[PDB]
Amino acid sequence: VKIGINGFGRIGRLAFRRILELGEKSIEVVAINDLTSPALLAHLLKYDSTHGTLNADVSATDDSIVVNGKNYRVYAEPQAQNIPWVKNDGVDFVLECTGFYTSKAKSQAHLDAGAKRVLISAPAGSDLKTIVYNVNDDILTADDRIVSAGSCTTNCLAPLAFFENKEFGIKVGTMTTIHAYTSTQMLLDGPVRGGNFRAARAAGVNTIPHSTGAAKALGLVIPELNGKLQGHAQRVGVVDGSLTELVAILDKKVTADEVNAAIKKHTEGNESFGYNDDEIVSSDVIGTTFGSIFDPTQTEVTSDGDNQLVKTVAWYDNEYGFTCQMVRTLLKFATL
Amino acid sequence: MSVKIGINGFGRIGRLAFRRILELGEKSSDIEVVAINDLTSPALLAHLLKYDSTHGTLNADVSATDDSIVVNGKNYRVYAEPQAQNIPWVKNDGVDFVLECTGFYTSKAKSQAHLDAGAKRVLISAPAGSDLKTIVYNVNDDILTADDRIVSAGSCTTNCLAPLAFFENKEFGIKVGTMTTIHAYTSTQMLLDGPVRGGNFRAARAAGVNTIPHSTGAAKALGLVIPELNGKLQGHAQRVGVVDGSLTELVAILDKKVTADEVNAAIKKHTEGNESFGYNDDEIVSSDVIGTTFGSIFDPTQTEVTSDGDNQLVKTVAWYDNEYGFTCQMVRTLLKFATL
Amino acid sequence: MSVKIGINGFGRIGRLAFRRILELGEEVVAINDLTSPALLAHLLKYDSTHGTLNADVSATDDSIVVNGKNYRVYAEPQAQNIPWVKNDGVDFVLECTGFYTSKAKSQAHLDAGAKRVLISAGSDLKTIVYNVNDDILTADDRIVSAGSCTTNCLAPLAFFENKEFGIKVGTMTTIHAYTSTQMLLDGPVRGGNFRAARAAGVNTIPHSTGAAKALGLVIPELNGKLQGHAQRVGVVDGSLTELVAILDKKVTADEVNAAIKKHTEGNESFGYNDDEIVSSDVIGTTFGSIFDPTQTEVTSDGDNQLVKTVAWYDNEYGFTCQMVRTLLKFATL
Amino acid sequence: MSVKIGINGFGRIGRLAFRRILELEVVAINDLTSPALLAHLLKYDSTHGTLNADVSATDDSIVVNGKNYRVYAEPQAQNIPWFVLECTGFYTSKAKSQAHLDAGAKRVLISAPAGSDLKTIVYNVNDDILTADDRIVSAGSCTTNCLAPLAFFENKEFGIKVGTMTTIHAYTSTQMLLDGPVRGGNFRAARAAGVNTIPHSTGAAKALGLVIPELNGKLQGHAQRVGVVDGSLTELVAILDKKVTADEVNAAIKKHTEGNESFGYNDDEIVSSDVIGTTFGSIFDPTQTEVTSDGDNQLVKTVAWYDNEYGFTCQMVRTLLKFATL
Ligand SMILES: [Hg+2]
Ligand SMILES: [Hg+2]
Ligand SMILES: [Hg+2]
Ligand SMILES: [Hg+2]
Ligand SMILES: [Hg+2]
Ligand SMILES: [Hg+2]
Ligand SMILES: [Hg+2]
Ligand SMILES: [Hg+2]
Ligand SMILES: [Hg+2]
Ligand SMILES: [Hg+2]
Repeated sequence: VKIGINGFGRIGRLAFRRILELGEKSIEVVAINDLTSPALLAHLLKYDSTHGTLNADVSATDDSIVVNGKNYRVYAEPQAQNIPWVKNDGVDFVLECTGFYTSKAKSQAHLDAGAKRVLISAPAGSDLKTIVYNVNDDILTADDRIVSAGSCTTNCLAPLAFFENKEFGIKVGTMTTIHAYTSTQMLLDGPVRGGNFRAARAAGVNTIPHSTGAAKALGLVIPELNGKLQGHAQRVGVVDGSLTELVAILDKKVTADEVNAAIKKHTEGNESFGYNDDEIVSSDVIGTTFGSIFDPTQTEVTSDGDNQLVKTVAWYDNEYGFTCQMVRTLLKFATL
Repeated sequence: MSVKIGINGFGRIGRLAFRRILELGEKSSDIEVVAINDLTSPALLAHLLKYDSTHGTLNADVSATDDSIVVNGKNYRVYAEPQAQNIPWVKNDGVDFVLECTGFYTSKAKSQAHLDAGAKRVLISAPAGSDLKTIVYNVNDDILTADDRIVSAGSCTTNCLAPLAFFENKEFGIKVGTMTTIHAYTSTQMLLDGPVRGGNFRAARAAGVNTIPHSTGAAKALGLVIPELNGKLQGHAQRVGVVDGSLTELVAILDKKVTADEVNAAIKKHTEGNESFGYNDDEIVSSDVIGTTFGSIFDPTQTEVTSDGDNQLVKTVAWYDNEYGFTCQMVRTLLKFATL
Repeated sequence: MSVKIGINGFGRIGRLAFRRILELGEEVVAINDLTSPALLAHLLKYDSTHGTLNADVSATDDSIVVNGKNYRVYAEPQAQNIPWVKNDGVDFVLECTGFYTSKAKSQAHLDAGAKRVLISAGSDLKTIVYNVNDDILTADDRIVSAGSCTTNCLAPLAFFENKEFGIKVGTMTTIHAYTSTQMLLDGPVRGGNFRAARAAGVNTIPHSTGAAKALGLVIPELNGKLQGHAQRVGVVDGSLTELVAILDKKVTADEVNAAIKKHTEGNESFGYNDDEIVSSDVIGTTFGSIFDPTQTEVTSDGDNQLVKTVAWYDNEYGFTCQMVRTLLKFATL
Repeated sequence: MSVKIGINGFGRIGRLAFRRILELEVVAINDLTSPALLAHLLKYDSTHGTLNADVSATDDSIVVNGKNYRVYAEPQAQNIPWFVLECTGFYTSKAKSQAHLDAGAKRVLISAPAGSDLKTIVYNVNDDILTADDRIVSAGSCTTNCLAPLAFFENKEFGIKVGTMTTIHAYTSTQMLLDGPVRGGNFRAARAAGVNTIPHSTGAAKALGLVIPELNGKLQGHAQRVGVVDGSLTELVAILDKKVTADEVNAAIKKHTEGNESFGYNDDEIVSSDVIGTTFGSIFDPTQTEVTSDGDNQLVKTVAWYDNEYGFTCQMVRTLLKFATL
């Protein structure tokens, strides 16, 4: 089970780390494609301000990265179709991390170059499947060649909305994610691509509203919720570690203790959707393997007569969590 | 014959109140601080009045004596009485009204002390129970009469949520709502993980490198300010890693079916020329509100209406300087004390 | 009677220059920039470091408006094509892009009508730190460097310390606010530097600087005598320099303090603060450098001595006010 | 049979010592805060992550991986039934720490500077001077454990005539989140830590004499507290007895790092984050070395990183273990 990684950004590198750890106890990466000198790439794989230092020997050569005596070639093709990693290296699936190949059409380029399947790490349209592992990965079939993992937010929200709706019937809901700052943001105020007024502001010293598609597109993952949710984000001054607040009108009348026990059930042995009642904070989830961690301590039911609002919340390592989700799906690709 | 204020407790709010009243003094409001009570050395207080990591350096000449703080050549005595009934500032200095921001006189019964020391009225910078009036300026200040000698300003959050909720209810009717305030870290929080007053596992965590959930009673208590919303709202807080500047999200079920443009138009009219409840549609972020004089600033760009047949959710958002805004609200209430 | 200023590059520094020129009140007439006027007006109006400009700011399709005055914004990628000489009568170009940074390349501005050009950060042109060596400017000068943000802090301290006591050798470390060149999270960066690649908000990060080494351009007696580097730390703005030196005179901290202090009297460029301030207190200050006597330390064991001195600076605002001071002089030579 | 540590004061350092000793002998704890909160803080940490063990509490004890650790609550240490690691900050004297000796403890290791009538030990610099009569030892400070080996080794190779240090240091517990009064009244201690670079006094260099006697009187320094939660670095600028080059200095210092668990080496161009959770008291970084000369006047700058919490604590443990051989 061999992976080629297109784009050795933060998610790309974390996928490397994750597959490496997994491989120590039982799929493997064989090649990477990226414009950066491998020397720097190796450095960024070894040292991480968020995730710590990789316990392994890392070096580079002029065309590769080396870990624990193994050589991982890095190509530098700006057009995916020219990546020779299939004949050259044995690549089965491509993890597509670049943000540039974000549609079925665009990613065909990988197929043209011989890859069996592709997993894109972002929303990539409605003409292919959007998978959140442990929610709708069962809909995968052998025919599925280009797939989308959705977003980091999708992977947190989906299971919460999924099970909440199955227990109680979500009529309508709104979401706010209080999200760590990201690479698309700036250190200091200044112009940015797209020209967005908020995109342009200093990430580390502001709370910054930000648009997401997560909720609005949730129907690609949970079709009965199409048209039922909207949301946005607030970008705040931490490096990593996020949380999502969902507020919904339900079909059923509930208490907070009832909501908590119902959802808890669905976290039992679930590697994608966890549970924590220790009153954690954001830092506590950095480096966790779940795509979403339900926090019963924040559950709130507001009612007067029989107008009811229910707020639930889940934590997530928007980096590491999302990535572990994508690796689960790469793995499910082998079984198709 | 100016309004004369005693400030009890020269902490962050006290100091800002001093600065605001000083600024108003320059184009005379006729309000002035004549005295302070605090147990910290005047030279440290003076240092903290002059320099501030959030709100900048005061453009005034500031120094200390061993019992006062001197500003632009005027002397402001700093009393040091741990018990408020002992502060001699009414007789010594002309104090009319006390601004009480210590956090220790947080009830009608406790603040009686100021009256016993001869203060005409007291404004408490915090929630202070239900046997006195809780006033949010420009929402319910019209309820004040001459018999009100001890008044509560509610909290910083109350001062943000109140007008939003008030005007939204007025226009559309709030059946039920919940709020989440995304809030700058505060004085009560810790720099690093460790034990804390009260024992709370969350309070105990490092504030600059975490998003920390936190309890609030602003929503639950809003009935004190807007009786019709009693028992209609709940909420909480997320403390985030900025020094100042906050926002509240309100999620409500309304009586009317609405659109976003409609909610926006309706709330907007109530911000116009409203010195307490402002408006900004320039797509601002939290630092843009640091230093603003509003108790709450409505942000139309974040409005959201979610609709699936008959069921509707409305989300509105307001920004505030949890320090400066709150404080300018209180100063407005003080000025209003003079009209009673 | 006035000399008309064009600004190439409306980045942080260029916008601060505008605010500074606006504030001095008793004049810019055009801008050149790649970014839409709307975003630029927004970034002029709002700032996470320096606050909200107290002026009416708005934008059009091809300009930004401040207090009823129109400031045309060209969008020419190539400096030689900017037409603000004819169109808007430009006399002087303030150049803050980073892409012209030599006599060679700033010649484009003169090719297009400009009298003089002020840049920031070679050797075939004068580097001017106002109130240290602006005297060397002459009418012959066409292109001049204001030096760097760091140079404008270090120059005056080093000049005056050397003047009074004689610097034999010295090393500096500037504990510096994070900058635009740095990154929010770990990843590849232009140049490829391993430390440049790291998360700036949550690390202390060593950084190469050239200010000490090039100080010779400003204070010829100090050429070859100083070295230094930076540590980039987690604040948006506000920085300090520590200079450690071997001096030709044996001294006490007070001797050093009193000596350096007289050079700050009425000095709008090199100030003095002994109130025990911290970095955020210098944000918004107009000095290129603010001596802090409270941090002065003399270490000695018998006749072997080291002297440590410290100055603070707003690396944004202080540097820019220095550029403004130079602009005022240059333009009217 | 094997050695039983008792920890007085379950603060950040005490807790990290607990964790480190578990990773590698502690049987009881004395702290005035509730076992539940202690438990939560042992399990979760913003800086050092979550403990990979199962932790719980009771009414009088902390439970980990099955084993149970009693938490006594005595404000007077004579009164703790139960070597002692003294982390409290309140027993900062040979005389004060006599209390733990009154309670029957063999030896006491104080995790702070504790005068000159006891020995201050930096493990792997001067731990050899310890003997069976020393019942109360100081481990000096976090900074002391970083500065010591660097200065010791540089001094032994080149001879320091005079030196000054600046440690660029993560913010600490004594500091505040927002501006306001603090105990002692210092104008700078009163200022918001997360958004300032803040000068702070230090005594580590002046006092280095207690660890390295030939350096007595030759060093001074200070700190700049900056906006990160952990991870620090020290710059030393010194006049030496010999002429050198940067390469020479690096080669010379590097050789004392070989197999040195207390003083390490890193030449990958790291940053503060990189040292968090590292086990060394100090890490030499040769990429930052600088020699400045004109004529025959020479200044030498060397730099070492450290985790001011984790390094210090791992240094302390190494000393606790050495107590045993004694
Ligand atoms: Hg990438
Ligand atoms: Hg979620
Ligand atoms: Hg991962
Ligand atoms: Hg609000
Ligand atoms: Hg105010
Ligand atoms: Hg410039
Ligand atoms: Hg300087
Ligand atoms: Hg300026
Ligand atoms: Hg050190
Ligand atoms: Hg440790």
